[PDB]
Amino acid sequence: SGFRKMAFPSGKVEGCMVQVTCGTTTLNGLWLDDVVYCPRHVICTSEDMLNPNYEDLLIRKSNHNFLVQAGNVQLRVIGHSMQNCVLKLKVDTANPKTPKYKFVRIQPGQTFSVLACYNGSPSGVYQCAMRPNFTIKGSFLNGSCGSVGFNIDYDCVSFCYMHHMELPTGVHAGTDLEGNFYGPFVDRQTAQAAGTDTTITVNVLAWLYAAVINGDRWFLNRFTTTLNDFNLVAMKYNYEPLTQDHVDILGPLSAQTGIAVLDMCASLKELLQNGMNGRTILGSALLEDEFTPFDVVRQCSG
Amino acid sequence: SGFRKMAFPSGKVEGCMVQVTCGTTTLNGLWLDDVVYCPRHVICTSEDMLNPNYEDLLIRKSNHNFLVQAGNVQLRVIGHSMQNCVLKLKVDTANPKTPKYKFVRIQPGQTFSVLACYNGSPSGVYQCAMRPNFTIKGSFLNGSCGSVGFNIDYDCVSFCYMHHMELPTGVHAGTDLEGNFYGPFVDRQTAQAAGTDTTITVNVLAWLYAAVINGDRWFLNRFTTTLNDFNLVAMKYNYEPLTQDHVDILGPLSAQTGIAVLDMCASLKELLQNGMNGRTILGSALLEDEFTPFDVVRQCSGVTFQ
Ligand SMILES: N#CCC(=O)NC1CCCCC1
Ligand SMILES: [Cl-]
Ligand code: NA
Repeated sequence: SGFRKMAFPSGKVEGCMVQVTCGTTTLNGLWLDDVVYCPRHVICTSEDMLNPNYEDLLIRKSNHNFLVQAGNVQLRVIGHSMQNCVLKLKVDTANPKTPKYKFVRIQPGQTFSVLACYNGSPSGVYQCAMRPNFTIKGSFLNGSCGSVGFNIDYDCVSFCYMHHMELPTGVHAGTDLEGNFYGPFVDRQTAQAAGTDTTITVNVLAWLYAAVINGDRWFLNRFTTTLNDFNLVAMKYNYEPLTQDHVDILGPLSAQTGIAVLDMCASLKELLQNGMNGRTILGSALLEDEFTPFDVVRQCSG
Repeated sequence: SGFRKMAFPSGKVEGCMVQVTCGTTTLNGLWLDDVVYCPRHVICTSEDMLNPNYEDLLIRKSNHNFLVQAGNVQLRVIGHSMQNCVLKLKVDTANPKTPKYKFVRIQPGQTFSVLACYNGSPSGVYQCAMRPNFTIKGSFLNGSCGSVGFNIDYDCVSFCYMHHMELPTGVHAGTDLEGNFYGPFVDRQTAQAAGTDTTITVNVLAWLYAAVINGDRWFLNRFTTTLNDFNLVAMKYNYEPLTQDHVDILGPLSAQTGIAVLDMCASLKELLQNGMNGRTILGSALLEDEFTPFDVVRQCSGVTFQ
C-alpha cells in the first residue's frame, strides 16, 4: 500500500553524466557510447545571448576547445557536430557504463525522472511531467543545464528531456535528445513567456483510481456524465480536454476498480465544485496531475 | 528556481541490491563487503509468523538453504547469523561495488531516500521522513521487504532503514541496518497499530523558508513570537515541540532569506489558526513537513555527490 511520487533508480544515468566546459561556461553532458550530448548554448559568450548564430560560433571552434571531464578523467574530443539545439561531441573513449538506451520524444502529460547535476555530478533525482504548455516544473539552479530526464523500461533507459533554460515564471524548458525544443521555445535570451498552463485531466483521473485501489472512496458519487458535458465543465477550471483516447487509456484502471471512466469523471466534476472540505486524497489537499495511468498501474500492481 | 521532493542519487545503493530466497519466500538483501543483510523473517512460513522462535527456526537452516542472486549470478553463502531483527549471510565474495558506507540510526523528523526493490532489482526511489510515531509513509508492495533507506554525506552512504512490514493503516515499519526496529513494533503477524502521529515543526519551518527563497511570501507577517508562546499553539495542533536547537539549525536559512526564525514561527502560528484561505505554498494546500533544514539548504545550493 501507499502512494508516493516515485522516480526511477538513477544509477544507469549517473554513469553517463560528464562535465562539459567551453570558454568560461561549464555545464553537464550525457556520455553515451563515444558521443557526449550537451546543450549547444555552451558555446555562447556574454554577447551571444540574444541572437546567437550557432553555425557561425561552432565553425570557429576546434576539438580541443571542448574540455570534457568524466569524473577525474579528461576525455579527448575528436569531433563535433550540431543537431538542432544539442551539441554532439565525438570522444576517443566509449563509456563503459553505457546502458541499454534509446531517445524518445514525449507528449504533454507524460512523466519522467530528472537527475539534477552540477559540474557533471548528480545532486538528486525527482519526478516531473511535461506540462500542457510544454514547460516542466523542475528544480534547477545555475549550472544544471545538460541534466536529463528519463524513464526506464525494465533495463532500457529512455532519454526524453535535456535541460536548457529557465523561463521568467520559474518554470523550465528544454529539448529531446535530438535537440528539438519542447514547445515554441528557442535557446535565446529574448523575451519568452510560457502559455497559460492547464491541469492534466487524464492524470487526475488516474490518480483518483489510485486512491480507490488504495482503499479510499469518499469522493465517488451516484452520478455519471457524458464526455462532452464533463469537458464543458472541466474547461471552466482550466483542465485539459479529455479525449476518447484518454477514456480508452483509463480502461484497465476502470476494469480493476469497477468504476466506469465517465463515473469517475462525474466524481471529478463534484470535487472541482466542492473542493475537499478538510479531507485529503492520498495525502494531498489538491488534485494531483503528475501521475499517468501507466504510473498508477506500475506503482499499485508492480 | 523550483523546489521538488528530491531523493539522493541511488546508483551507489543499486549496486548493493541482491535477491534472497529461503524456501518459498523471496525478498531483497543488501550486499556490502562479504555479508548480505536482510530481514530475519525470511526464514518464516505463514504459521511461523504467528509466533516465531527465530533462533530455533534458524538452527534447522543450512548455508545452502539461502539462495542469494546478484543479478544473474549466484552467491555462495558460507555462514549465517542473526543480529536483532536482521539476518547476516556471510558470502564467499566481497561486493566489488561496495561503496564507502556507515550504518546509522536516524531520529524522528529526519529524512532519507528509499530504494524500492523487488526480486533484488531496484524499481523506484523516493524520499521519506521518519515520522514522530516511528512509521514511514512509504509505497511498498509484496516482495519489497529488504528495501533500504539511506542518505549520502560526501561519497559516504549512510544506511538507516530496512523495510520489514506494512501496518494496517497502510504505513510502513522497519529497522536500522543493525536490526533495531524504529518504533514499538515486532516482526510477527499480530495486532499492531501506528500511534497517533504529529507534524514535524522544524521541517515545516524549513519548507516555509524554501517557499520564501522561491518567491512565495504571502504568509509572512509583521509579528514575532517566543518559544514558549509558539509551543503552546504547536501542542494544541499536534505539532512537535520547537526546541532551541531547532532554532539554531534554521539559522542559515534565517539569514539567506532575511526572515528571523521566530518571525517565521509567527507566520506558522497564524497559518495553523486561520488556514491557507484558498492560497497555496510551493504548490501545496497542506503544510509540508518532510523537508529538513539541511534538505532545503542542500537543494537551494546545489550540493552534489560524485
Ligand atoms: N496506460 C497508459 C499510457 C499512459 O499513461 N499515457 C499517458 C501518456 C502521456 C500523457 C498522459 C497519458
Ligand atoms: Cl509520450
Ligand atoms: Na512574522
